[PDB]
Amino acid sequence: SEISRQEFQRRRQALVEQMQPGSAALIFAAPEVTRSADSEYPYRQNSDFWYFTGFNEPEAVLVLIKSDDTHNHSVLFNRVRDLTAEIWFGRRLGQDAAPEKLGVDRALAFSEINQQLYQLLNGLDVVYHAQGEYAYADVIVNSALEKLRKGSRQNLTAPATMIDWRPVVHEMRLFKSPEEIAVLRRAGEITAMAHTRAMEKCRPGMFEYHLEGEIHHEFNRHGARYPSYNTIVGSGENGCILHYTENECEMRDGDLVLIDAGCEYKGYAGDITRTFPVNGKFTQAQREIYDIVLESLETSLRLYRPGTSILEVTGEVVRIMVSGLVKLGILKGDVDELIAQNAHRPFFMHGLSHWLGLDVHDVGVYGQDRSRILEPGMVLTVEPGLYIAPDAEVPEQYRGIGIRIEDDIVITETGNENLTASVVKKPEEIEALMVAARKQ
Amino acid sequence: SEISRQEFQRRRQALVEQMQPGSAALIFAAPEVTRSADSEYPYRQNSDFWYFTGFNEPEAVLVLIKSDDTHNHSVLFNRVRDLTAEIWFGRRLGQDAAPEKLGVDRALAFSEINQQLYQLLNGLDVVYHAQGEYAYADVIVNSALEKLRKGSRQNLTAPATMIDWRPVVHEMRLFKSPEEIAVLRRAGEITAMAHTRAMEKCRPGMFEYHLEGEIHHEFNRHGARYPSYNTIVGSGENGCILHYTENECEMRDGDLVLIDAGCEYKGYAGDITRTFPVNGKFTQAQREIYDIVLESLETSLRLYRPGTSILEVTGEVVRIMVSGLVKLGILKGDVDELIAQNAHRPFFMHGLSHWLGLDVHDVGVYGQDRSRILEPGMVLTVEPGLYIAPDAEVPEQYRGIGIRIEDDIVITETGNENLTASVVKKPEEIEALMVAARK
Amino acid sequence: SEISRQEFQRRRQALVEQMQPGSAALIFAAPEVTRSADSEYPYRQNSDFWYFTGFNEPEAVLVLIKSDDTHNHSVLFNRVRDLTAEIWFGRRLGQDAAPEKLGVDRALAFSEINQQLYQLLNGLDVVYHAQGEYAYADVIVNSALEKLRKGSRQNLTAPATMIDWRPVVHEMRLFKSPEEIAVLRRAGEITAMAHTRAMEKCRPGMFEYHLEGEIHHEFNRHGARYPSYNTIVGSGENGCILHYTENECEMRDGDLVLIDAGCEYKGYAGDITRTFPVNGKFTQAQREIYDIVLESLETSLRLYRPGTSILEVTGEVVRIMVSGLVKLGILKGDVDELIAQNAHRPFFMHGLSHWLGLDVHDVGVYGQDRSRILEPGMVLTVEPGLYIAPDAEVPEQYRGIGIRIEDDIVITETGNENLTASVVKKPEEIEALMVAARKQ
Amino acid sequence: SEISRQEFQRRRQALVEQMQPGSAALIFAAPEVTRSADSEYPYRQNSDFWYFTGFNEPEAVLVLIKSDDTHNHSVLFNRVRDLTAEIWFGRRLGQDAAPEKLGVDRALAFSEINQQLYQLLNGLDVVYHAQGEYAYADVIVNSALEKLRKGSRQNLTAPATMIDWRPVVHEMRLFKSPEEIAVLRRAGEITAMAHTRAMEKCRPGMFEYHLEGEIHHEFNRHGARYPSYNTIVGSGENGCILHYTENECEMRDGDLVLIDAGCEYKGYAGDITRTFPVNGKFTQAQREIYDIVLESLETSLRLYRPGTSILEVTGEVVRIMVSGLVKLGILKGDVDELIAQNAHRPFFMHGLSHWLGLDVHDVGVYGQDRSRILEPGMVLTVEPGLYIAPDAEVPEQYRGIGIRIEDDIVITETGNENLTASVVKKPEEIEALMVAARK
Ligand SMILES: [Cl-]
Ligand SMILES: [Cl-]
Ligand SMILES: [Cl-]
Ligand SMILES: [Cl-]
Ligand SMILES: [Mg+2]
Ligand SMILES: [Mg+2]
Ligand SMILES: [Mg+2]
Ligand SMILES: [Mg+2]
Ligand SMILES: [Mg+2]
Ligand SMILES: [Mg+2]
Ligand SMILES: [Zn+2]
Ligand SMILES: [Zn+2]
Ligand SMILES: [Zn+2]
Ligand SMILES: [Zn+2]
Repeated sequence: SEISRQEFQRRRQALVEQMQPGSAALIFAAPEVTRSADSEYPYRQNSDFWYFTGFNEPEAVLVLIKSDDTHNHSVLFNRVRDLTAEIWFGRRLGQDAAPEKLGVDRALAFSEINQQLYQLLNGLDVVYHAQGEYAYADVIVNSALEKLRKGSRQNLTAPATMIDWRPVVHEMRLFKSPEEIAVLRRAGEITAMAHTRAMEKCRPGMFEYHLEGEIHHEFNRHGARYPSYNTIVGSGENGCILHYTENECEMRDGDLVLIDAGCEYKGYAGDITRTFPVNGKFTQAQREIYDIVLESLETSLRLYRPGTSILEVTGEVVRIMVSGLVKLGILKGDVDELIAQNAHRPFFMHGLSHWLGLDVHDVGVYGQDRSRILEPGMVLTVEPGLYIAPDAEVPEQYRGIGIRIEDDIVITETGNENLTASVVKKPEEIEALMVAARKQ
Repeated sequence: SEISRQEFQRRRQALVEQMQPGSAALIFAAPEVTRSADSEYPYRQNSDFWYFTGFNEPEAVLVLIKSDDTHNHSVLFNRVRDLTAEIWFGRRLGQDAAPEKLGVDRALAFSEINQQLYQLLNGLDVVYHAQGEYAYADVIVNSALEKLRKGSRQNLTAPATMIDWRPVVHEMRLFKSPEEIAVLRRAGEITAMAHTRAMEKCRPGMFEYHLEGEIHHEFNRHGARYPSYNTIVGSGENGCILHYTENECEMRDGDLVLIDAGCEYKGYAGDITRTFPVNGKFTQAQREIYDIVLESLETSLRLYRPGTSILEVTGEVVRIMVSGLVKLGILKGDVDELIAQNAHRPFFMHGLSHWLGLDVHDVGVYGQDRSRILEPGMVLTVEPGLYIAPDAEVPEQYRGIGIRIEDDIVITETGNENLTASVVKKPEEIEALMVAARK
Repeated sequence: SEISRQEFQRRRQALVEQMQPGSAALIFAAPEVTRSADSEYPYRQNSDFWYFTGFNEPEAVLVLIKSDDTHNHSVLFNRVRDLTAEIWFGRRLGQDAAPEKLGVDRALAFSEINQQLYQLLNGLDVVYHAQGEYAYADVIVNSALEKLRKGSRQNLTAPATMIDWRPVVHEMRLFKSPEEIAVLRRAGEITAMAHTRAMEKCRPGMFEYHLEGEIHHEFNRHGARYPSYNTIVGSGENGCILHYTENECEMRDGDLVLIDAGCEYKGYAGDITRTFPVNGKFTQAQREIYDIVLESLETSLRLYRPGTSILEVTGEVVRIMVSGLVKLGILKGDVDELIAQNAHRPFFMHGLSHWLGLDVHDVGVYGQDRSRILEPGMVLTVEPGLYIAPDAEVPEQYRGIGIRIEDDIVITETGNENLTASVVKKPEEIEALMVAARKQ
Repeated sequence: SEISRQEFQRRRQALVEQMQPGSAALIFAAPEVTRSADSEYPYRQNSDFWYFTGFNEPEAVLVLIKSDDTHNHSVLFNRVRDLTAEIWFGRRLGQDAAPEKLGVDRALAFSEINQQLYQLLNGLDVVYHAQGEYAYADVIVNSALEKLRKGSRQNLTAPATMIDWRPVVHEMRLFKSPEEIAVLRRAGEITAMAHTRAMEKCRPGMFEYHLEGEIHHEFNRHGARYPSYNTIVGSGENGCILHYTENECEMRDGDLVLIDAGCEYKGYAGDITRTFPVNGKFTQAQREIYDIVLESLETSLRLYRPGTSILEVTGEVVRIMVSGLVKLGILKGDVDELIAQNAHRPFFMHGLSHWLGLDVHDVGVYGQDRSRILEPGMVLTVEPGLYIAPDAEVPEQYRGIGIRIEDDIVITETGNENLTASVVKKPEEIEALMVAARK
């Protein structure tokens, strides 16, 4: 699945609809990023620029101009076609092909932006600009405005009002269209297949990075060349480190391994966590903690639907965790009092859910304590976990256990749809999957 | 292989030996780098900082202080141990463990650097600093020097002399030690195994990115988690684009595929290019161009040794290329006159060789036109290629062909050693490899 | 005369009246300015900050907050009282005395601005800020906004709209109140007295800077310690250089001297130019050029009134100049054709009039080609001049003559009032003044 | 007096003599400075740039290039002659006239500096640059060095060593030549005449700023158009504020007025303070404090000579002050114990002396606690004072009294010469001066 030309056009028009008449919106591409010396990281387009264009080049700026309630047009600044530069550093769209390819009215050379941008802004009332996003963009915009302010003798005038478009655009991105959901559905499927493979390939004596290798190979073979975030493969005590990415330890017989990994597919993030035994068999202690995390996830998946909130569902998860931990002797006392003093916090220190989209921790207002009421089209994660430190003062058999189970969901009219249910999470299904692979 | 504790110590002392007495050298870690929003790229340490420490954390500064010809010591600024920050964002070395782990005399918290750096620079004559390398570093150094300059009432004085250590350090990096050659040898072996795998897996109907996938999986399984540069898999007309990295096309029966890929193993880069037929059998036209590129490589591998230069070996390659292109009717005229007017340039527009090490395009002075005399311990690539554009005014059978063959070598006392010869390059050996894999 | 506490308060309220509800306006003081090494120039407050406060300290920020159409309040950030700093570098108002002295609701220490400003901006819809005016101010404002944008977990939100207040404030400053006119009337009088003194003191053999000395002494004795711009004393060929400020030549018998000088009185600028013979007697040639400039000035003074424009009056002056220059043989041809080709331009290359106020070249929109229709309360200069270069291809006796005569006026209901008419400009009155002084 | 062409040349050569071979020194003009909106303050050239050129334009850079021990030359970047710009904003020297006028070998347009500076720095070993002095200069120098560092393919190389010339130049400025002493002598005379005039014109009912007016008029009539610092006229309780410059109060019969004012003559600063009674007659209480300050000055003027230091002379002044204050009952106790606890500090909180020259607080190393040994050619102020706050817990008749007496001296082979002795300071001479003027 992919985003259509018509969809990119609908998005631009949805932004223009919200703009004041006599205004321009400026959306800048991400700069290229150095890895070491003259070598650069693989390019990642700015998510907001991507959202409106699907254009994966640096040194580009989309300018949407609204003259009035009926009249508007678009101008793209982008890199010129240069024979030498392209023979070396790959093909460029250029100005001639851009209008048809990207559906813009006019395309100009990025090298002319300082000579041209002020002419587009001249006489407008409002400029929409994400100030502070990129230094290079701020320099360009501020130079244009200073030329206008100082140009009264040349009959130039600057827009006196500057508005940050990020709140408006981020509210747009928070609600996914059917096309976006189709892409996310594919990202969830590719990511699930990778996690299934990792479970099937895992053996004691392999290093954590070997599972990272299997995962990335699986992403790649489905056309998702890059992960959406740095893959976490935390076995044994490494599972208690939330963003463990060193992945440098030999995986030991008797340990769990926690894998948090997600592909980026057409710009959209998958984000799945599975935890499983390195040797294919959960111990009683591992099983006891796993069951609490799994009940929390399964209950959350039943509960999430329009009209509730992350905060509300979190309250139900907290009760499940505290109750579970009291039965194991990890916490001691009255459940309601323990809940009241947030006694689960040492073992579950992060949020249950975040938005998901073009960024793995996606944009959009959560409300105070993530109390915002959920509506259809919102996409989020559900990721309960329990992390018991090696030095925790609890019964000894629980020490050094880190378990998280994370799925990705979309809120629908009546409930939710689980985009990542195709990789198993019940302990018996995990064990059966691993047994079958070890035959083969 | 690996770089030992003792080696890192030897490198630091070799720098200190070149410093003036009453001086300090400041070496800064790379900043973390945003990929998108709050997510960051996998961390890549600054090569110079890595060279002296083997320490893979940001927000760190190595300070080497030379009081006089016999007295010197080291101070590390690095991130403090913080229980919360580490539970979230991974373990940190901290101050207590750093002296023993990294072999430094003293370790201080990076958060204190502005309160402490000026105290270390106070009263010195010279500061060694790579000005302009990182903005955050320049801010820290300039703030320290300003405090000192303005602090005469507090009996503070600034060093009046600032020296860029990069020329000295880059000259050090240009000559590899035996330990570094052992690591580069392993990087070359891992990289060669990945290229062999790609040749064995290649089938028409696969996409270019599938071979990139096979290559990266092979790097990873040997403990090289990241490539040293973005992998190029250019099939058909994409082979004519030197740094083609989109890798987005379906590979077609009848085309060649050019793969330039290299692992990063313990910080050191492999850098290998192989070109081969997608269907396992070179056509006559493909073979005609391939043979010119291969002769260029084989001749270069015979010639490279102490006392010659990249410029000198390039001259021999240019003669091989022009002669070959004249025989095929791609160029027309007298070979010597064609050579004199650089008539090969449309088809071979890059250099034959670059230095290789902690960076794929490694540091070190080349001399004018890469005329520097080679000496033992230098590591470099040898990468002749011919790229005939789809619209080139040449016989049709040669249009749209891009071929490069690249090996990594070390200059020895008498010649060179080839670190990447374990992946095949003779056309009959390539074909035999692919036939065997397809059984 | 001076500006009352009540006037500063009226100005602040006039700005607040124009502000959107749920907004804050930020007005920053001028930074201190280095002259050499550790020594600084005498402090000059930012004109807009001065306009709203009459407060002559650096490191101060006025914040006007409008909650709604009826509720508003003011906060001042200013330097704290520090015993040591004040014993050295003079007295400071401080926080305790500021509310009563400056009529602000609340005063805070400037050293706390980064800890406090974001708290004032939190939850507002609009911030009014003159972006690009001062680097130090931009840093403060941008830091506050980034704290708010990034502080959603602490229930902080940034105003998404930023508006430049300069257009609004500069339109306010363009129209002078009766109190301001009274101050400008005094500035004009002090400046006129200085020009009269210079004429009376002038002798051949003095240096140009000696007249600058007399002028500055006269400003000072009336309580105007500083000039409003760098004094110009251009004798002989120096009179042809519009902003000649070297004032380094010995004044010669037979030359004219052009003096452009103005005091700054309570922040307001005088701006007068007189040209006169060093030896007290105009030659025929000097008189011939002087008469053209004087007719231009006198005609302009008759013409300026509500409903005309600088552009319109300039057209009448151009006709006077071209006609005059044709009769002298300086220009040759038909007057209307010469006017049509702007043939006066080599001899009169600057504008006839500029706004005057807290800045000598005062703020306010002029309109295209200074075509804006004049209204009561506007204050402007009238400064025709003719400058004939030493190498000009004209009759030889005119070469090297520079003459300008400049008065300051206020537009009134029926015409204008000349604020600088108390220094003479008719050639016979100039000569009589000088004769009388030489007795002284 | 004036500084000659030959002197500017001698100064440049004295800098070049201290430079390493294969180096360039870069000296930048001061930027223009905004007063309000489009209006600028009167231009004040950078003192170091002035010292080497006597050139009073912005957008200028002096480049001194030393090829070797015998070969050196100079390049000036300055504003081009532009007919329109000059008709408006005054005459410019330009490129054609600069070599002869300023004694430079070559002059280039400032607008070309980014196209030309890197070409001058190319291949040098050392650049002398005052980093951090001006932002515009740092941008120009950093851009040049970046072009060179990145320009190896164009056969460009950057100097790896950057040295701050300010320590060397400021040590030069610390020792005045005979020509400079002649200019400072004239500055002292002009300044003294202004102070005499202020004393003769002073009347009760005048405002403090009226005396500032008389002073500036006197500076101006002798060709010193600008003061070297903001004039202080502190009458009554304003005399206790060290840098009181508001000068806004009516001067009252019964008060003292403290005037600290100095002209700037050919770039050089006068710096004189005199305190005197507004009504022409010192009261007993005023005289009691005045006499302590005057004894301090007179003793300092006897003591200052080669081989002593500001610190050493300060010790004698402190004894005079404490002894005097004890006699008046302002301090109580044993003199030696009071001295040991610095009991004078509440009343005398600044230094006795600072260097004087192109800046009023001139450049040059003072040593710890101003302990540097004085040598011939150093120019400094001598400015004891006593400031008793209005709320000080001392006898009432001394509260709110601020007295300072300041002279400018040059250290000679055997002692010192007083450049400002032509304005009176003995109380009976002050009174006689004022009585005579009031007839
Ligand atoms: Cl471009
Ligand atoms: Cl830290
Ligand atoms: Cl403060
Ligand atoms: Cl120029
Ligand atoms: Mg996750
Ligand atoms: Mg390569
Ligand atoms: Mg073909
Ligand atoms: Mg004027
Ligand atoms: Mg003084
Ligand atoms: Mg008293
Ligand atoms: Zn997640
Ligand atoms: Zn290579
Ligand atoms: Zn004017
Ligand atoms: Zn002084």
